[PDB]
Amino acid sequence: KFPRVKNWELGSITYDTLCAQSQQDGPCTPRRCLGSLMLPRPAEQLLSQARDFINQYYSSIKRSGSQAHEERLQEVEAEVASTGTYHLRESELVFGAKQAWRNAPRCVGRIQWGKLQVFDARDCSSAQEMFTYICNHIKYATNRGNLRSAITVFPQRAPGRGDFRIWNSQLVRYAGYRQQDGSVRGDPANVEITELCIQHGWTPGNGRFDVLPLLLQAPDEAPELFVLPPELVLEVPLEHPTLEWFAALGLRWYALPAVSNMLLEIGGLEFSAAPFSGWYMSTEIGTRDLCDPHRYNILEDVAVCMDLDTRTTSSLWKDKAAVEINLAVLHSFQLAKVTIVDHHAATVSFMKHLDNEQKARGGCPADWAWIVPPISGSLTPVFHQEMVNYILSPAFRYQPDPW
Amino acid sequence: GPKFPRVKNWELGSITYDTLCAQSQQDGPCTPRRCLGSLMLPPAEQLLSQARDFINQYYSSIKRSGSQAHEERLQEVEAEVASTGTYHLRESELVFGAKQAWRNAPRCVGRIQWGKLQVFDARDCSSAQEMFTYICNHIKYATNRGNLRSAITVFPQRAPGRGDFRIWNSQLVRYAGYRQQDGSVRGDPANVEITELCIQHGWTPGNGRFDVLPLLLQAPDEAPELFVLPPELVLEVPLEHPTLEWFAALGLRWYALPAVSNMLLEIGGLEFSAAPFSGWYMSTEIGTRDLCDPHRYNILEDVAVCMDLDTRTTSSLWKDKAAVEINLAVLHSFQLAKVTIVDHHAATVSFMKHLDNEQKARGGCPADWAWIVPPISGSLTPVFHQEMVNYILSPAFRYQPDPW
Ligand code: HEM
Ligand code: HEM
Ligand SMILES: Cc1cc(N)nc(CCc2cncc(CCc3cc(C)cc(N)n3)c2)c1
Ligand SMILES: Cc1cc(N)nc(CCc2cncc(CCc3cc(C)cc(N)n3)c2)c1
Ligand SMILES: C[C@H](O)[C@H](O)[C@H]1CNc2nc(N)[nH]c(=O)c2N1
Ligand SMILES: C[C@H](O)[C@H](O)[C@H]1CNc2nc(N)[nH]c(=O)c2N1
Ligand SMILES: [Zn+2]
Repeated sequence: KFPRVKNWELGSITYDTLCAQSQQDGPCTPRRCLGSLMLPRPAEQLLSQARDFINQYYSSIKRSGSQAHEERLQEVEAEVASTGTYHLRESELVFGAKQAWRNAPRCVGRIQWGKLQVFDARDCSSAQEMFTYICNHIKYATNRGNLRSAITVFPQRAPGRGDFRIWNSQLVRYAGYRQQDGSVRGDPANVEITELCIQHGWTPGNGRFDVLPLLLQAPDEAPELFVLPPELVLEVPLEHPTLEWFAALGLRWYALPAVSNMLLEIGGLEFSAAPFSGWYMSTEIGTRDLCDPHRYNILEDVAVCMDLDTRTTSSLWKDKAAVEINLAVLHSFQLAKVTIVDHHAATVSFMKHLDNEQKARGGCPADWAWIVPPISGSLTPVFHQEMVNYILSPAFRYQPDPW
Repeated sequence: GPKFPRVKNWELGSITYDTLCAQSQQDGPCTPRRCLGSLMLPPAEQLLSQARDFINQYYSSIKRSGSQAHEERLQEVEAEVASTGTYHLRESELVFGAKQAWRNAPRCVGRIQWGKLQVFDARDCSSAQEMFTYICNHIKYATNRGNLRSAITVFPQRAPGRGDFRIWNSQLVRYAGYRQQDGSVRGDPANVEITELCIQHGWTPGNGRFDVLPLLLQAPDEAPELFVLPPELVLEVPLEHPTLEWFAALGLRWYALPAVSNMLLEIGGLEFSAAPFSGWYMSTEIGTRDLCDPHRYNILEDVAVCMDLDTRTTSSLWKDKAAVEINLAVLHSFQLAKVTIVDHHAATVSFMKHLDNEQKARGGCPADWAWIVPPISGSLTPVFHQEMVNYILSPAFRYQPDPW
């Protein structure tokens, strides 16, 4: 009736009771599981999400049933009944943002969930103001390499007027320039956004590591272009502890992983621009960004520099080079004194988070395929851990690209 | 778009729609409210409709649907059930059904080979001694001195109130695990229980790290009987590393033949409780899981110490570096010994080819993403980037409760 969840390394068992709090359907049915798919394919409804949320908030501060709790529910009813919508109090927004992170099933970093700096940017009325808020977020989160989790929340969606949006999917990414011969210079994942930036009048570089500008959009306005001050964008040159030639590859990556395309939903309210940042787990850079064939795709280059036999899969040249590239990321971040976490440390801390959440809430939604690192899966404890995936609210959700 | 799941490959950008899932007559463990895809575990009217379905599959596969022979086989099946409560497969129906069960297996990455399976028919078997002879024959044929061949042997089906044929071992070839005075295990900790059952049934145990277990074989309504595999039948590979000379000194080894013996083969509602099957290894199975799982041989630290790695800190990636080398030792050693093996790059490339064959042949392919993606270097292989749809099609292999 409630799922049994087993750890196959330790033989331990728990039952997930939290999943019964889910109000929103995922993509699976009893006929077929779609858990590996990356994306999904009135006033009465909003009123009940708002009440549930408010009840969640008062219970978190152990004031369920208090005067303040009753009056806050009344304010919400009154506001929705007159206007079709309502507004959160700053402390509620702060609580809601932390829960959305807590509830995010694809995030291996959730042991940190209670430590989140929340910037209230709901008094934003222009793309220019958005830029200032974003620059302040970056500065704060970066903190000369001693990275601090942060979210900045721009004004909620409103009925029949356009959304505040950040067109970039990350606050910091590298340009991808489609070339004469159909190869790509830079990050092939960012060709389409790079082309939007130029079409909105950016003067592009021609390097492999050109930091993109921001396209910021205030309601029903053309997006506006803003170049990030280069001193705000902390970057780490990549070199290798023992392989002296690695540095000559001229590789580098940015310190700050900052998501800017997801929608933050709290209490039925939607925040279409609400960028958030933490710190990197080294496999995102070392394995995916640098080694994916449709990304920087450097594996063969590295393996050749290591003089490995590239002619056959069975020499395991790919595996060997992937490991050295990940080590080089860790070492370089450590050398530059910029916060990073390796995939062993991160998954061990995630296991601890599972245990905390089990006692706190009776379960924890997790997407096994996202939680298990892209190299050395079974070498980490999360591989051997069964997981239950489901949608709780508050939530981060994916949304359509604004163009 | 089409009212079927849309399946995307994120490396190549290509899209397909799975229409095959519409054929699934059995529910998995997911609902709209929660995904349970990462969990390792989960009479006349019913039988007849399963039987009719399988026979339609058989006649379809030989392109004779609606044919006079098709309707006659249907009538024959219902009459058998009508008068006996059960029915029996023709020989070519069994060959087809066994290959289809393998084809349908969502967790098997080796399915490009599905059409090439030697089906040994052992539905005449009537004793544990005879099961032993059949199993020994299978092992000999399958191993083929290192040039391995996929094979399954099918013992008589489950029958109305009569005991099952069962092999108690989960695999035909496994190593003993001996519970020690100090609570540790010598050999394979996975196999403590089966090791301890073999002893209770009179096996004289060894005390190595790599002692091949005897077989505990159960004919209908008898206690299981014990059979020692003659050692010259069990091909093993000593492990060495191509450049690390000390690796051979560790005395590690593995057996050639991966042979599952505890799974139930279901075909048209008929249940084959003993139907052991075998192929050849993918190298990560041995080098990553068998040798490096913490709860298995657990050799990662020993190998990292030999490699002189910093095992005191996670960020040295000592675990990753040791695992790679062990995996390389597995591949090198099987290649040297001329024993068929496939690495995880070549296996996953071949499974991508299989997905495209099946897209055209049947409109989809049930696959379990967590099982298909290898346990090291996942995203370096093409399957990591491929969305997959998982559902139960029959014929099927299914897990069964241990007989004890
Ligand atoms: C503090 C350090 C953090 C670490 C080490 C971390 C780790 C990760 C990793 C490795 C992923 C998978 C990323 C990928 O493969 O693309 C991820 C996903 C995610 N994390 Fe975190 N995280 C951190 C902080 C945060 C914060 C502050 C938030 C929000 C406040 C957050 C929310 C999310 C969400 C919503 C996803 C999924 C994004 C998507 O579906 O594309 N995480 N996390
Ligand atoms: C020809 C070479 C083959 C290769 C390389 C191969 C590969 C694999 C691998 C790597 C696994 C996962 C095992 C694990 O993680 O423990 C597996 C599972 C499986 N394979 Fe294959 N396979 C082959 C042949 C076969 C054959 C001949 C059959 C049956 C006729 C089969 C049916 C299955 C089934 C039913 C599973 C799931 C086992 C379970 O759930 O415990 N495969 N295969
Ligand atoms: C199709 C699709 C769906 C989906 N939900 N996400 C994506 C891309 C996800 C993605 C890509 N690059 C980068 C990130 C950033 C992930 C990230 C975020 C944070 C806050 C910390 C951290 N260590 N890592 C996320 C694609
Ligand atoms: C709880 C549980 C459930 C389940 N369905 N399977 C298992 C064990 C699966 C398992 C473990 N070791 C070994 C194998 C053999 C897998 C195997 C089988 C064949 C035929 C070829 C090949 N390369 N590999 C299978 C455990
Ligand atoms: C198809 C598959 O779901 C897709 O490649 C997923 C797999 N696991 C992942 N895991 C993480 N953390 N990030 C990813 O982008 C993906 N991609
Ligand atoms: C918890 C999780 O489902 C479990 O550990 C799975 C993950 N993927 C696997 N994949 C394969 N091929 N074999 C396995 O035993 C497992 N174990
Ligand atoms: Zn599912």
